[PDB]
This record gives sequence, structure tokens and C-alpha cells, in this order.
Amino acid sequence: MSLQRIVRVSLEHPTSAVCVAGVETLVDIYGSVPEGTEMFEVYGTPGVDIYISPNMERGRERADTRRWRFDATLEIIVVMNSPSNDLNDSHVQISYHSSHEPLPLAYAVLYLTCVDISLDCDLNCEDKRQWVWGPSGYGGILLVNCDRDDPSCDDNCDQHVHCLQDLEDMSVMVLRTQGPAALFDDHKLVLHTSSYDAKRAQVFHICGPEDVCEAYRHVLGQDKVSYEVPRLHGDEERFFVEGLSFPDAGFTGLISFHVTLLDDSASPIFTDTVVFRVAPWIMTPSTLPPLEVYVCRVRNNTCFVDAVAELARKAGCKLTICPQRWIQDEMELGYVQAPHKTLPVVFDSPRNGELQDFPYKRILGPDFGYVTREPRDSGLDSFGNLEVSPPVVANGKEYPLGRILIGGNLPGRVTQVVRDFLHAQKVQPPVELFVDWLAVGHVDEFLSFVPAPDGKGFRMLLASPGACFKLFQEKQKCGHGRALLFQGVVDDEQVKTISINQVLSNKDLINYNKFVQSCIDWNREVLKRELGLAECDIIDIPQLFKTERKKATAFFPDLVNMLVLGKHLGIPKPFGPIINGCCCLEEKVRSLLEPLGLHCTFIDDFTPYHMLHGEVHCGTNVCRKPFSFKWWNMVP
Amino acid sequence: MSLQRIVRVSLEHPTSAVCVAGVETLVDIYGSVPEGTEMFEVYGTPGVDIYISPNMERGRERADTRRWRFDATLEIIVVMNSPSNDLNDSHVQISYHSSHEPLPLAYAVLYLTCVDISLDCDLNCEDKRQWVWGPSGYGGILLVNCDRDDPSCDDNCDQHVHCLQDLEDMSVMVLRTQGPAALFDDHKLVLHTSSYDAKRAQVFHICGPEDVCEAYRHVLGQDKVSYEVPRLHGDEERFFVEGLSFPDAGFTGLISFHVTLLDDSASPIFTDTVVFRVAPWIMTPSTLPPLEVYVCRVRNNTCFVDAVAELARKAGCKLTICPQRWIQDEMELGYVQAPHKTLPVVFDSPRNGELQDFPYKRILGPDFGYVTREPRDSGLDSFGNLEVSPPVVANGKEYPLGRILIGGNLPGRVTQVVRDFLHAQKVQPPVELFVDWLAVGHVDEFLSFVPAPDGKGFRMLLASPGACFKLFQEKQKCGHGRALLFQGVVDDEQVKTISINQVLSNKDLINYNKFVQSCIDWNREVLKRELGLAECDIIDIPQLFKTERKKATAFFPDLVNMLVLGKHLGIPKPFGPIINGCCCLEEKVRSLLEPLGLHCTFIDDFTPYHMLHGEVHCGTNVCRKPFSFKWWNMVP
Ligand SMILES: [Ca+2]
Ligand SMILES: [Ca+2]
Ligand SMILES: [Ca+2]
Ligand SMILES: [Ca+2]
Ligand SMILES: [Ca+2]
Ligand SMILES: [Ca+2]
Ligand SMILES: [Ca+2]
Ligand SMILES: [Ca+2]
Ligand SMILES: [Ca+2]
Ligand SMILES: [Ca+2]
Ligand SMILES: [Cl-]
Ligand SMILES: [Cl-]
Ligand SMILES: [Cl-]
Ligand SMILES: [Cl-]
Repeated sequence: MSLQRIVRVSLEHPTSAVCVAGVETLVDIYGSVPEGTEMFEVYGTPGVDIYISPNMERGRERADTRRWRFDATLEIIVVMNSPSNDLNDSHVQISYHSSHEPLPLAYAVLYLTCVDISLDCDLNCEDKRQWVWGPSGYGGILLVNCDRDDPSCDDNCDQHVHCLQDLEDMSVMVLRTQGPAALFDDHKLVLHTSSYDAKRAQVFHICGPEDVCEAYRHVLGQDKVSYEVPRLHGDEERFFVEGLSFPDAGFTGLISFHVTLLDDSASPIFTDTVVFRVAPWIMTPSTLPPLEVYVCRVRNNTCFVDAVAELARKAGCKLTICPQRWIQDEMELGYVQAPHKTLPVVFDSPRNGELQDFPYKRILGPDFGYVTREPRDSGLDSFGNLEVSPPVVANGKEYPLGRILIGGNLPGRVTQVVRDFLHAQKVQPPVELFVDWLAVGHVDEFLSFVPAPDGKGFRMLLASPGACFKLFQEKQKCGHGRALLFQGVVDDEQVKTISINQVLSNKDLINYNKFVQSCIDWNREVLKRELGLAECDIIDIPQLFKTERKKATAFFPDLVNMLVLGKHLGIPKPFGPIINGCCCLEEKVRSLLEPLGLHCTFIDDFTPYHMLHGEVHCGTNVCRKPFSFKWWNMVP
Repeated sequence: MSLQRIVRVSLEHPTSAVCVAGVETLVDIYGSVPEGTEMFEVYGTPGVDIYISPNMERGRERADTRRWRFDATLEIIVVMNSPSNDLNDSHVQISYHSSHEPLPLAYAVLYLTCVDISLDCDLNCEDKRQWVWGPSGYGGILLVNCDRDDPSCDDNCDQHVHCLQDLEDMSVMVLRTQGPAALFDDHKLVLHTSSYDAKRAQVFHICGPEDVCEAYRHVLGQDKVSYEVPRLHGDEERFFVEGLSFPDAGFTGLISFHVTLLDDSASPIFTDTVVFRVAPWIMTPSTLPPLEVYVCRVRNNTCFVDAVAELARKAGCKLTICPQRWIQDEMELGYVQAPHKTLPVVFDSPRNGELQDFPYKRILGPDFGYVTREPRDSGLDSFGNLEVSPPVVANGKEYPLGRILIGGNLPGRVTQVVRDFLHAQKVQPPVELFVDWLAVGHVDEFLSFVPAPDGKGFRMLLASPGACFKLFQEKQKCGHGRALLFQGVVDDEQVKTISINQVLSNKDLINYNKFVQSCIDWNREVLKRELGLAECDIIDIPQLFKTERKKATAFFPDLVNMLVLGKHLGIPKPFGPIINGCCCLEEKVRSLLEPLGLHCTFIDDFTPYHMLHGEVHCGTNVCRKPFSFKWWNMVP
């Protein structure tokens, strides 16, 4: 199962073969044996393993212990597992014998120069030059290095390495080249890679160990496809490779680096390869523990920021604030994982105009990569539309990193470049949904995942006008139809206070909400099929819908469109019907959520938001702790 | 495992749902049930199947036979397996009951309009909307239709169908649309496909059955991505799809066609898809039975044509002749297979200048497709360099259609476009070899497969200078060293007659042939690894090599470079050393080949060929009978 070479010898003059450690070499001859050959012996220098074997069977046997009956169907294998100290310091001698004369008929001498050449980066073990998925898989992982680790950088753009810890983001690659030095006066050692892969990653050799930035010499890049390793350190050269791109429509995600020994007296005689896989971008669903909460602070945002602050302080989350409102629409905080340094990465939306500067200015710290996709020939659904489900099992397949959720229309959608990127990540197969019926059309407007210690660890919450129908009808059956919805609130336009009886007896509103629930039910069945969830995991949240056109906006603050930080969720305060001094919508929300251990804090956001068609989740972003499940053993 | 719909009803007014035959429909309600509901009954029109089932378990049970205790966790499924004869001719009625009053509390009525819509082409059986490989696989096959079946055509270029049997090359696609006619006054039926797939195939509707060419109306093409089926024939519309491209670097080979029912009062409510796979181009190795032999006839080709004729008449082969010599370098005759019409297809080389006109002029008959690949920014190895091995097993994988064999260099080759095409065929994974050492550098110069009823059904024959060393040395050991090689031949340049002693005692020639055999041995080991052959299947043919530069040409006529037609092979007549009135090279060739049942006829081609660096296989092409193994159950 190794490399096979055939080196033929002649009875007239000896040969001077060069072999690689561990590799087998078949030994045969040019021309015929002596005229009366009946037997033969073979001998080898210490450190030279010689085996005899028939060409039919594959059992090997030591060959330097007897006189073998001659047979053209036998073959001799020479292996040197250790490199030579000097040129041709070992040799093989084949003597041909006959029972007639006592002396050998002829000799065949082959001197050997053994060289130990090997290229290895990180053979993930827990094995050819192939990358395979699964728990029984192997292969090296290469990151994309999309951050700014050096204080001077304002990391993929430089052809130099001017940071002392940016190297932590790269992948090592060691080339051992043991053997006689004079051999390298006759033979070349060449590292190389295909030009396509050369445009996707860069390699740096080392010329002074671990201390000098200028010592990390760039050897492979955009135009540099090959390089001659001078063996500056001796018998081992160290390289650092950094990726330049993420898996995309045209890039499968694998890059090959080869080393080759050439005989320029040129003919190559050995080549070794190493295959890296570019680690993909992984999204974090709301079920994971949060790390940093992001929220804006605008000219009239007074208590929304205070509520987000005082409510994220319960889960121990950060509070980075932007001076310029939809901080969940501009960015999605995922990550890219490596066996050495897994770093979070922001994906910046092409929906620009308000926070278009925030990611490239105040989000890529030392360990914070940045990636973005802008189409050539516009986004209307963008990163409110981009969510991710928890790990699921459906259609027989298992999705241990969950699945991506994006919106669109069936007969015609989010831009094709973002779709191609998400589908090319290959680790969270997206599910395109029906969202075109909403005004802005974001997935998080009707769907939200919440952690709950029962059933599957989580509950999928869907907005349902039928749930609000039932709640308002049961309250009519109690007599509270005269309770008013928009009663307690700082008049933002003197919004007229409607009552339960007025809502239930408005034929147009009820029929439109029936249509809305039909849309959400189509999405519900698609979610149950593509995520493998049952009704035990699906909870309907009461929500009615307004409209000023053929598309749908929220009537009262959207209850699913909340901020989920582990055990604590910030929900927009539903300025619904007060029945006993407490909002009955809040009571229903509590009866549905608090039995799951969660704590519901409702935020007044009627004046800052919900009048510009947004809720707390639309104005609050969050990055989360990566999955415990590692992405390489995923078997797509 | 089918499509799931949820249609909600109201106790105030009935609903008018439209359903698809076979599809299940969950029935729920907007709002709550009557205030004192304890039980319920459900009833359905004949032909309406109603089942009750808990939302936890998946056992279904008929629901219209008892009064069920009310439970919100129960669900009712409605299925109509047969289309309706008139709008809303069937209905479901849900009555809500209490033990207090004897009459029903409330009713919920849902009228149903059932439509039977299905798109099917050829579900290969021996099952979703996916194409899977293997004996247990399914899916439709679409050809590329690269021939000229109509007498007027001079078939992928026309947007019309002006042939009566060109339709045999296309694939059928039937759309059944049973149901009430008035429904189609309210609903649209739309066939469609993605624009990428639209550029790869065309679809024609039928407006008059089986007789009129203008009736095969073009409905889907380069710009036409969607079409409205008018139901011109009633409850079933017939379409004919023809492919426009072969699998390539950017084309995986799958095209999807969808049908959709729209409600323009528009909202789609059902979509059905059909996935075709474009059949690839398959090569035929020399082991298969031949059909047609091609050979040129040039201004001084007198007996080579006669020998090819009189030697192909033994296997019952055709004899198409071109008036303009390398007919095996310009074209490769493969085929494309379909469950209805498998047609042979020529692949035209970009090595042009002598026979550049032959394929597009005198090779694409009625059933003979044409495909070609020309690079933007030149071929020096071309279709002498392109061969194919018999079915093999190696690296665990099984290659039942053999593997493709092309030449090149390791450290840098055949053009990248041809490589991408061959690799994208996906059915015969190519093996790139070392051929750069030869003058012209074609695979067939040193390698040829021959049928032999033993071992594996075939023998791989490799040119070997060591075999010629052994033969000439054993003849020296007999005393025939004074036998002359180029003795019997019509002087083409008064080529000097060399003898065995002169050859064996020429140090430069022997060393160069040793180097040549080392190259061929590298290729031999790569072939044994990538094809899984042993020495029992490998036969070495004696062949020496000349040179006028650093590259290698043949010394005497190349013995492997022969024409293999099943049981009969035409070999270039080796004008080698005559020892007993018979060429000893011919005697060795016979001793190696004739024990395999084959019959060896040696052709004098020294004056026509072998002086312009070519042999019989280089001047004779042949197409062969396709494999008995069908390509779809290949599991790549
Ligand atoms: Ca850097
Ligand atoms: Ca960095
Ligand atoms: Ca870093
Ligand atoms: Ca932006
Ligand atoms: Ca998001
Ligand atoms: Ca046609
Ligand atoms: Ca045709
Ligand atoms: Ca035809
Ligand atoms: Ca051509
Ligand atoms: Ca060929
Ligand atoms: Cl000898
Ligand atoms: Cl409900
Ligand atoms: Cl009621
Ligand atoms: Cl040999």
C-alpha cells in the first residue's frame, strides 16, 4: 500500500540508485541472467532490508539467508527504513550460481543513497493524502485569518507577517529531509501547489526560529506557486500556511501542498503531498450560552438600552453599544473552528445605510474575523432573515450543528451570493422558508428557538394568530372584552386604544390574521419536516398582525421577536389587554414560558421600536459559545 | 413521508379548500371550540378518507365511526385519493358536542376540490425527486442529441423539431392534471425550471399527437424558463426534453423541471419536480468487439489500406476510408447511453490540420453524435494519448467501465479543457501517466490492452527494451548475431541494415533503452496500482527505441501500437532479425500472443508509416459495441 519503484541492474556495471526511507524497491535486471543460471544469492549492507516474494502471493520473506532456486516469477524488495550517512554507503549484491562451477557466474551491484523526506502538518488522530469526514476521519484544518491581530494592521492582505501572535491563526507544516548533505548538491527540494490553490492560501518559510517577523519569509502566495527550500535549519524546515478564502461556490475547500525531490543531472523521483481543509463558518442558534450582547443607543433611546443592560447582567453578558437601531440586521456573529485556535467571525450584511461601518470599525478585534459578501447586480431581507436551528435529526440525516434558516419565496428571495456562501459551508444545510408575506420579511419575526430542559432541550416558538383568537375569545367568555390594549403607553402618535370586543368583531382584521396563520402554518409544516420536531417542541405565541398594504406588520409588539440569552429572555412588553391589573398577554406568555425554567422580563419598547417595525431581537445582536461538537466529524 | 398541509376551519363560515390527490391535510380551527365542548364527531363525503391520530404517535385510525372525547392533542387527517368531478362536490363536517344538551354545539364545514396533478418522466425501476447511483437507484436519463437525424439538418442548434425520428433521442415527460375543468378557470398550471438548467436543455410541448413536426411546440429553452400548459389534450400533457450539454466542470449533470398550481384570486399551493441526469460520454477499450474500422488512403498508401481491409474482414468490421494518415489521433469513438436509444458519439480532437474536417463532415450520421472541446489559450498529445482500460478493481473501488488513460508530466500535459471533460464524465476516473519522455508522447505507443480468455479476460501489453535485450542476447547465445534487422524492405531512404551484434555492442543505444524501460516501468507500477493488475496479466513486448533529441522514437516498428479487433489484431510487421527465414521478433510475438487464441497478422507499413513516427494503431481508429454493464448503477 506504499509507493512502488522498480530499479533494474546490469551484470556489466553497477547502478547508483537513490531511495526514500520506508519505500519498497523492486530489483530486476536489464537483459538476461548468465547462460547456465540455476540458483542465486542476494546480500545487503547492514540497514538494508531484502525480502523475496512470489509475484502471485503477497507474503514477504527474508532473502539473504539461503541459495534460492532461480525463478523469473520471484521478486526481491529492498527497503531502507533509515537514511544514509554518506552517499552510497550501502549496497545490494546479487550473485548468480550454477551447480556446475563452484564460483558465482556473475554479480549485479546496486549502491543505494537513502533519503528520508516527509511533509506533515497535523494528521488529526482520534491514512493517505485525502480528507475524510466522520469520527474516523483525518486531515489538517486551515483557517482564513480574517481578523486584525497586530496593533499596526488596519491579516489576509499583507504578504508579510508583522505580528508575533498572528502566527497562532496559521497552520504549521514540517518538512523533514534527513540524509547525506552532498545529495542536495545534486538534487533539488521543491515545495509547490496548484495555481488555483495558490490563490486561496499563503505559505511562509522560517529563517530564524520563533523570534523575528522578517524571518517568516513568504514562499507561496498569489503568483508564487513553487519554492526551493534551502534547508536553512537542517533536516527540517518549518512553514506556516494561512488561508485566504472561505468555502464558496467554486471552491470545494481543499488545498494541496506538495514536496518533490528532483535529479537535475531534471527528473523527479519522489513527491509527497499534504491536504488542508478550509474550516467553514458556523452559526450559533439562540439555544447556546451568550457571550457579548450588542445594542444601539440613539438620540431618543433612553430606557431600551437600560433594559438591555440590566437584563443582560443576569446572564453575565457584555454590553458593546453603537452610537449610530437594527444591530441584529447588519451582522451575524458566527465562528470558524480549528484544533488550535477557534475564533469568532462576524458576517457583515449587504443591507447598508445605518450601521454599515460598525463591523469593519469596532467589531474585528485581535481574535475576531471579518467576512462579507456583496453582490454585483439588492438586499431587502438581511440577517434578520438569517437564523439557525439547534441540532436536529431529519430525513434520516443528522444535523449536529443545526440547520440554517433563511427566507424567500417559492415561485420567486435573499441574494444568490449569500445563499451560495451558506450552502457552500456544507455543515448546516439551509432550509429556505416562506417569509415573503411579511412587510420586512425576516425569519425572526415569527420564529424563535428557546432553551428548555425537556423533550429535545429546546422549544420552537411560532407566532400564531389563532392562539390570540383563543385567548381573546376565552377572555370574552369571562367578560373582559372591554379591556383595552394600548392603554398604558407614552403616546408616540396618540395611538388609538382598541379593546378585545373591537378586535374580535372586526371582520377584515380577523380574516387577515387567519391568512397570516395559514402562512405561518405552511412554514410550520416545512419546519417540522426539515427539522424533525413534533408538537411537543412547538409552542404557539399569541400575535395579531396589522397591515397597510398587501403585506403584514405586527399589531402589538412581536412576542417571538425576543432576545434569548440562555436562561434569560428579553421580550417586547406586550401592551395588551389589562384584565386584573396585569397584561393578559404577559400572563399567557408566562404560563407558556416560565414552566420551562426561563425568566420573562418584558421591555417597554413601544416608543423607541415597534413603531418603526422592529422588536428587541431586531435591535439586539449576540454572539454565543461555539458548539461542543467539533465540525470535522460531521459526515455531510 | 408525503407533503403536509394544514387547513383551518371556522365555526362561523365554511371553508373552500383545494387539495391534491394522495396528499394529507391536517384539519384544525381558527379560535377556540364552543365553551362547553366535551366530545366531537367528524363526517366526510364518500371518497373522502378521514383519520384520527394523536400528535405523539403515528398510528392512524378512521375517525367517522364514533363520538371522540375532545382532546387538543388529537388531529384529523383528510385525504382524497381520487379527483373531484365538480367543484366542492365533497366536504368534511366537524360537530362539537356536550353531554348537557342533546344537539351539536357547533359545526365546522370545509368543502373540498380535489385535483390530481403529477409530473413523471421515467422513474427507472429494477423514491423522491432525487437521482441516486447504484443498482437500487432511480432517475431519468437525458441525452445530448449531438447528431444529425434529419436529412435537412447540416440537432441541438434548432429551436424547432424538423425530424420525425429525432424525437427518439429525446426524453418524454407526462403531466397528468385530472380534476374539474372550472378549477383551471381560477388556477394556473405552470411548468418551469431554473435559468442555469434552462441553458442546458430544451422542452417541447405537444399540440397534435405523433404526426406533425410543428405540433411539437417549443416551450422551454435558452430564455424560456416558464410556460403555461393550456391542457390542449386534456388531463394529460406530453413534453419532449432534449439535452444541450454534456457534464462539464461547472455542470454536475442534473436538471430539474417543476410543475406548479397557482391560485390567482397569486399563491401557489402545490409544486412537483422531476430530475434528469445527463448521460455521460463512455469510452470503449480495445477488449470490446469492434463495429467499424476507419483508415486513411493517401497518395502513396497502396497495401496498408489493403491489409487493413483484408484483416478487418476477419472480424466482420466496416471500412470507411478518408481521402486525406493519423485517423486514430483526430477522433475517439465513444458513446452515450440511454434506456431508450444509446447512440455512439465521436469526440473530436483539437489536434487539427490533416483530418480536421473528417468528423463534422463524414462521421455524424443519423445515430452518431458529435462533441468537441477547443481551448481558448495547444494540443501536442491528442487522442493517441487518450485510451481506456477494461473493467478493473483497485483501491477498494470497482471500475466496471474501466478507467481512462491519458499522458502528461508530473512536475509539468494534455490541455485542461479535455481533462475537465473527462474527469466530469465521472464514470471512468482517469489515470494521468508519464508519457513526456516519448517524441510524440501518446499512451498507445507503449501500452495496449488485448482480450485473452484467462486470468482477467485481458492482458496489458507494455513495450519493454529489456525483453528485446533478452531476446537478442539469447539469439547471440545461439550464434545468430550476424542476422540483420532492416533486411527485407522497400528502401524508403536506403535505411542501413543493422545486426544483432551491432545493436548489443552499441553502448549509447543500450543505455538509452535502459532509461526508456525505466520510464515504462514507472508507468507499469502506476498502472498496476491504479488498475489492480498483477504480472499474470502484464506481458512485455520486445521493443527498442531510437532518438535524435532528448526524446525517444521507435527503433523498429512498434509492436504494441497495433489494431485490436476482438479475436484479431493487426500488428506492424517487425522488420527484425531473420534467423531461420522467419523474423525472430515475429516468432517471439507469436509465442507471447497466439497462446491466447488470438491470430497475429503482421502488416508491412515501413514505407507508408513508421518513417513518419506512427504505426497501424496510429493510422486506424475503431468504434466498439457498448458495455453490457449500464452506466447508471455505477456508485461513483
Ligand atoms: Ca499577517
Ligand atoms: Ca490574525
Ligand atoms: Ca489570532
Ligand atoms: Ca455592510
Ligand atoms: Ca440573525
Ligand atoms: Ca431537432
Ligand atoms: Ca437527433
Ligand atoms: Ca436519433
Ligand atoms: Ca478538430
Ligand atoms: Ca485513442
Ligand atoms: Cl549474458
Ligand atoms: Cl393554535
Ligand atoms: Cl366560541
Ligand atoms: Cl523484462
